[PDB]
Amino acid sequence: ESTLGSDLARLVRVWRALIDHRLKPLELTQTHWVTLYNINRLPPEQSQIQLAKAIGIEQPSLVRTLDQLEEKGLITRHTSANDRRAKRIKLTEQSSPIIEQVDGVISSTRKEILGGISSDEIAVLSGLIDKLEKNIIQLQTK
Amino acid sequence: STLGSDLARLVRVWRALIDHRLKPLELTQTHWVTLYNINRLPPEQSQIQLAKAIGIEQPSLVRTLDQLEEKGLITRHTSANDRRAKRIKLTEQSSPIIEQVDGVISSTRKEILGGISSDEIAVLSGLIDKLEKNIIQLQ
DNA sequence: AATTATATTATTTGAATTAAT
DNA sequence: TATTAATTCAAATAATATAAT
Repeated sequence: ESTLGSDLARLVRVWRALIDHRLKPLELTQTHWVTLYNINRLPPEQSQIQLAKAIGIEQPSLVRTLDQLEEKGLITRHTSANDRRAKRIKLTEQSSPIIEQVDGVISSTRKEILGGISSDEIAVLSGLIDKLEKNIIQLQTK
Repeated sequence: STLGSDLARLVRVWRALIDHRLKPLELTQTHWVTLYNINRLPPEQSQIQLAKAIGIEQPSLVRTLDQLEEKGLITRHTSANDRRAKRIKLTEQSSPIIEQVDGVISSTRKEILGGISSDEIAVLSGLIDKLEKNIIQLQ
């Protein structure tokens, strides 16, 4: 009997565990390291809602995580000029050598994983993530 | 590429769509995931084994099995052979609840895969398998 | 040495709450 | 009023290191 959804959950859990264990020197929590990885790739003109959503945490959690990062000296929250409602999260100068080790390990770990399999598997696999995801979100609106 | 992150996303939205479909049952996601895995796996697959399939730590699974048991859905009994290893299985009373959860999950799995091709399905099932093993080789 | 429990110890959430547009 | 953010704070939720048979 088919168990594909559980097997994608498991796959992701083990992968995530590999990155966390390799970052164990930074003594950084999974939420914190995933959140930093995400702030760096996304623009400040993203809502905390989409950021929180981009990471896989809800909005009430992101703030606290960002409050934590604020007390670690790693981020700041600049209240906007044309949108006083919003705040554009920015990584602090002192964060580079940290963003640098999180990213290096995420990239390296990915390329390893995608280094013994074929281009066809990777491409066909790559496309579907986007197909399956689009389709599920479509049903979401029913 | 953000393949890792794009994949985690699909996992989140697959799970929440199931969670959406199962809402009138009023179980936390943790409860239905666990009930599913208890039914899906051999009863010899015991606490520590159970928790990996569920994804979560065994003490936290200790909390869940207590709640599920107080609700009368599961039995935790001493194996007649060993006095520290326990049998976990569903009650007759959880019979309609699991047909519910299992039905949403299987229908969801069958509908999600749709418009995707047979050779496309074959690769995702086969790649996952490989990648997990690659990840198990690293470590 | 293994299989299940506790116990702090901490985060994750869900419910209104503030605030601007 | 109706909208979209950001936030916050009691009570669930799980985790980490720690037990007990």
